Amino acid sequence: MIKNEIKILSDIEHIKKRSGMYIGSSANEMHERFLFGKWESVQYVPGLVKLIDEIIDNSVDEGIRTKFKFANKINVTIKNNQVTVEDNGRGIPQAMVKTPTGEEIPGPVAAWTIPKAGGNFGDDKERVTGGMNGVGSSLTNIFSVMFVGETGDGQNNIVVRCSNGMENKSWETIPGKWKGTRVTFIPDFMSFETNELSQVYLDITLDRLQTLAVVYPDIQFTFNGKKVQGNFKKYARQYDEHAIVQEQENCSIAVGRSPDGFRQLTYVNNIHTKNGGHHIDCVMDDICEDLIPQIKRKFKIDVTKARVKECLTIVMFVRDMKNMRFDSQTKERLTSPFGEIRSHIQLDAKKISRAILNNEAILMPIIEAALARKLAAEKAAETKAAKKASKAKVHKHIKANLCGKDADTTLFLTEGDSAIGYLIDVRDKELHGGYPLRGKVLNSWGMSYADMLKNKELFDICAITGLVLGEKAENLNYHNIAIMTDADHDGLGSIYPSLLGFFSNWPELFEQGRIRFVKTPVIIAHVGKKQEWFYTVAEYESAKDALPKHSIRYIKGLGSLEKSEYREMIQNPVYDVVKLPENWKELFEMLMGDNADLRKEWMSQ
DNA sequence: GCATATATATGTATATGTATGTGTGTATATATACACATATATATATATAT
DNA sequence: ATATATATATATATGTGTATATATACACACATACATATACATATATATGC
Ligand SMILES: Nc1ncnc2c1ncn2[C@@H]1O[C@H](COP(=O)(O)OP(=O)(O)NP(=O)(O)O)[C@@H](O)[C@H]1O
Repeated sequence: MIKNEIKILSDIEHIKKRSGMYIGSSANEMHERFLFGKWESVQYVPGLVKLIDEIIDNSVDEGIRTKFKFANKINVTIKNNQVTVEDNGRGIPQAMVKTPTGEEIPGPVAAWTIPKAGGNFGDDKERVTGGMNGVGSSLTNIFSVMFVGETGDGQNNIVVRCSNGMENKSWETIPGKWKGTRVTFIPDFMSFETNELSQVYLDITLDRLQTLAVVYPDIQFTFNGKKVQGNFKKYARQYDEHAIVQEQENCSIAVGRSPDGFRQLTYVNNIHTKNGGHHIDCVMDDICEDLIPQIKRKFKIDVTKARVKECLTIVMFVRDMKNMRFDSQTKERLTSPFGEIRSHIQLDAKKISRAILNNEAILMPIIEAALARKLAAEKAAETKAAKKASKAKVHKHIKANLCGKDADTTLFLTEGDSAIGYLIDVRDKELHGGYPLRGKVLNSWGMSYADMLKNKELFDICAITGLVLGEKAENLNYHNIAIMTDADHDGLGSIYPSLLGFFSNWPELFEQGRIRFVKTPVIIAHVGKKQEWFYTVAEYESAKDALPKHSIRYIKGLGSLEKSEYREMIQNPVYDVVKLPENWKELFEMLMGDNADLRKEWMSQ
């Protein structure tokens, strides 16, 4: 039975038991992130990046609260699983703050050990800093095995040292003359689904310092002792080199191209709100409210707001926001009221609209892609037909009238158009269907399905019958198959084995016994008062000797014959039943194929 | 303040394994686009008319 | 105020000519190349080592 008891925890146990509430994701996961202007797939833990960004945003907010005179250099050094963030701010105060429990705890140690403490619990409408909750650097202290905070206000140095996952904590005061904050912490890896800080975390932190230096050029961010220059122009051309830019006193927006989905990046003050907010929705609404009637008058096309928006990458920057509200601790969605953001943001949407209208490299690709979609929609027009003949029929394909239904209908394969003009009278109208072919027949051994349906004639054979290249022959329009390749040696040794090797792609036609070859004489000789027939030349080469005086006729083809002998060979045929044996595959490989040393040893016998 | 050492990054040069030949004609068939004129035909454009 | 009578230049088409082209199998046993990558040497340099 499920136990039902109530545990009332402290702040520390509620944080450590419910970690995913307070650091975001505590699991290694994949995302698609803009790194250095590139939409690259990353795989990382957002919790440790969030822990770095808490101290980073604390140092930046120390920058804003002194109006960028202090905390104007921020050193974020990440090496050997150790983050050292040092700024030259005025200092976390040494003055006496009081707990509600009655314990008298000094300033930086109450800021850095217990949560729900900080200097952002005052008025919200004048607070322009990215911090609200008062739990952040204490959350950095909680998920770190080692955490030292060295604070100088100019008169004293307060060292707050915590260890064993803040279970050991001690504050100490030295007389000194430094003025700034140094947070040096080594993260805990027992709760996170990682063990070390890899290069993707340092790349995310360096790209964040680059974006913050773009937003705040006065604060000199350094990573591992290397300076970072932030300009909106080079950052905007890192995304797309044709991005239209527009900078304001608080906003800075760049519009580019998104060919493989939708891309975005937005910053409210110093916060990376990667999941959005009301601000990007209001800015795209104000942009599309000018652009959509403009593209309607320009190119007369009905393209929606989302279809315009999804091809754009928008890199917009919001500075000095007031009363910022966020739906989570990680602050990834600005859920301030739309009147507040609409009053604060003074972005000129019509200038961006005319600037992307006058550009031919962003809007005109949306126009040509949309008319490509509409032309592909217009080209797909089909209807029905009254008793379609042999499904996809052919110009030279005569058809049996009971073909396709339940019957024993036979399809005819010849190579001559002269050898079918006699057929339509001498055949049955219901069971006999004739079709010639152009020239000889492709060597089709071991080669791809696409390269065999590139032939008009081979997909045409597939279109007459029920033959599909990748599956079995079950429902066939002509039940039987009767092939008449030409009677000469080129007509039996080049087109006929290539044809039956093509029919070897479905090795059940031979098994059903329906493969019939119709014999055709190549020598017809008048001897006595009668005509003797010879299917092969070697039949005559055996039987030339023991015959009397005669008048020969070599038979070039069935078109060289007359309608009477045509009627004889159709209405009384000779059906060679070609049966596939066991090892047909190696025999076809040694005949129809690239290697011919097999043909070398095979001719030699 | 200076030895130094080795590490890895990029020339580089070769040696792999393929990939495309086309060879060079024989052989098999098929397709193409024009000029020469009357004879229908057809199909749809205009008039009108109440 | 549009239905229809009707007229007229569109579409083969005949045969004669006069000329093009094109997909394939054949096979060596190389020919030229297509990249190509790849492993390894060495340079410098810089940051450690002293
Ligand atoms: N590295 C730092 N630089 C400047 N101020 C800091 C730093 N670390 C802590 N603080 C301050 O110490 C107090 C502790 O609050 P903290 O726990 O960091 O929450 P926060 O800043 O409100 N962030 P959050 O809880 O996520 O909204 C705040 O007044 C911070 O501004």
